[PDB]
Amino acid sequence: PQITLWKRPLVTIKIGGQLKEALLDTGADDTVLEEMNLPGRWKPKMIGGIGGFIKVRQYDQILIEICGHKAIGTVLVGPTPVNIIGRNLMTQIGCTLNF
Amino acid sequence: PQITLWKRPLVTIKIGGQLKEALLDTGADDTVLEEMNLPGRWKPKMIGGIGGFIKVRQYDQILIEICGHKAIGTVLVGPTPVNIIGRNLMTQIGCTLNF
Ligand SMILES: CC(C)CN(C[C@@H](O)[C@H](Cc1ccccc1)NC(=O)O[C@H]1CO[C@H]2OCC[C@H]21)S(=O)(=O)c1ccc(N)cc1
Repeated sequence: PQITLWKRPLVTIKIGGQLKEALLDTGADDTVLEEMNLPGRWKPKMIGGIGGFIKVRQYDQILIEICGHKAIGTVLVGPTPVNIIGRNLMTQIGCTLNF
Repeated sequence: PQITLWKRPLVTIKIGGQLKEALLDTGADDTVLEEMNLPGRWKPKMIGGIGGFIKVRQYDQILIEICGHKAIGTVLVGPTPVNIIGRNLMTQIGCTLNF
């Protein structure tokens, strides 16, 4: 599909057996989701943006389905105010910017 | 152009007569540029990102060229970690997400 940017590009995702709404975010290197209880190993990470940094948990090789498109890769989890799909997974579903 | 997302979608912009590099950021409602001198009247504003809130100078109706495409809109100036082009200007240049 084609998503215009009049409004926030929020799409439905499926991860860890849950459906959520998340932002298709070309400005995010890596996906970061709001706090959730994922199983498995993780590593601490710090990610920075406007206002400074937050601490997150980095999970590797996590399956996410994004508007019916499957993807598997790094998913960070932490106190983000919004679920963010980053470039690391957007490349896997075929997402480009066009103008 | 069609821009893939295996690298950061950085583009050359022109604002106030000066060339800069900026990030096309579909997760940003607004355009936020690093500290710079800009002609025009401005108002003090606050904007929030992943790490908290920052003070910015809001310049209205600013001419800005993005990768050869002209826009006229709001530009926020402050201590952002990177020059980001938000949806307020990406809509003006006809930018969409496609997969
Ligand atoms: C500033 C960018 C280079 C990086 N950010 C992605 C960006 O899209 C965030 C994503 C975002 C979106 C909402 C809330 C927090 C973060 N947007 C943002 O800060 O936009 C602000 C300017 O316009 C306003 O609209 C939204 C917030 C304001 S980030 O959220 O900090 C980020 C950084 C690293 C990763 N791996 C993932 C996300």
